[PDB]
Amino acid sequence: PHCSRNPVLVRGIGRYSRSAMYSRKALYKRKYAAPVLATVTKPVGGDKNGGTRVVKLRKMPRYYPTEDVPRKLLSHGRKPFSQHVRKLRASITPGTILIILTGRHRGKRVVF
RNA sequence: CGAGGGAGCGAGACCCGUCGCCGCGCUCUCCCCCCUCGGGGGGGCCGGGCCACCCCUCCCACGGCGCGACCGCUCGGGGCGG
Repeated sequence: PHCSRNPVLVRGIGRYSRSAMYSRKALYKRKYAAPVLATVTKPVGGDKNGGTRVVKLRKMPRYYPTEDVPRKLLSHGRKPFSQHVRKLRASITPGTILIILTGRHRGKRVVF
């Protein structure tokens, strides 16, 4: 698992080229010339009398609602809050004295 | 300031992915170096010739200078008729 072979000048633009990546990644010399009804799917279990029963994993629902909503289109761009990139103001640096305005400690001075 | 649309209503096997695009990151090749919360970063693997970086010669385009040939206007000398 190598790192990125080319740096980034700006967000979304490669540094050298596509061909310089062909040379840098060494795509040359990296050529890889590479030219039911009988069996149950996934049951597990047995039984004592009569043989071994076949269980069903994730059985069909016992109840169906009268109507349901259709699926969405995934929005193509959404990430969870944990995956978000954290921002920070330049003036906020460790050791800086801060003024808290909204909390019950209103107008108080605090070390960051 | 706004988000306004919703390409799964199957039985033994998903109640989901994603199309085109710039690409990139890695691996089915090999390594090395740096910083250590294994990750990140960096150097890469190799020959080639076009655009073209430093010296040369061709064809064309443009402008200027000089030379030669042809068409034109006009200033004279000579002869003819007037």
